[PDB]
Amino acid sequence: KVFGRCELAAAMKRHGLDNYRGYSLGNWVCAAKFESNFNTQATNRNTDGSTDYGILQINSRWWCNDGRTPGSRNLCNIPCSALLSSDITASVNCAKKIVSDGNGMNAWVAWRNRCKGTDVQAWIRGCRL
Ligand code: NA
Repeated sequence: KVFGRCELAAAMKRHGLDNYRGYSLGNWVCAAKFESNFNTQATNRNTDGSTDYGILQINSRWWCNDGRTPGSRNLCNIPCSALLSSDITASVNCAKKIVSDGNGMNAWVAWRNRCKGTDVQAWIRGCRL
């Protein structure tokens, strides 16, 4: 599924991401835009042979099982394919564990490089939330 900007902002808000670990909703929408262009089916291979899955490009190195990332963990206890669903529940629940891990949203290099410090409120501008 390719979410609309406000559609994804509403779904993240309903799933309790708004101000989760102190990150305002625009931070999450901005991260999703640059990680996946709001496409749940986005996948990208990392240099290390891990893969990133879904709207928030969650990595098989630590967070999900894809059966092809040697010596990896599955800390969200899900198959990585669950992260490609039209229903963002699994992505959001796993994102909450990642952002609680100690480095906040710096875990998402595209958030650090492209969202951090920017006017992230612009990402929820005009949305009926
Ligand atoms: Na894994």
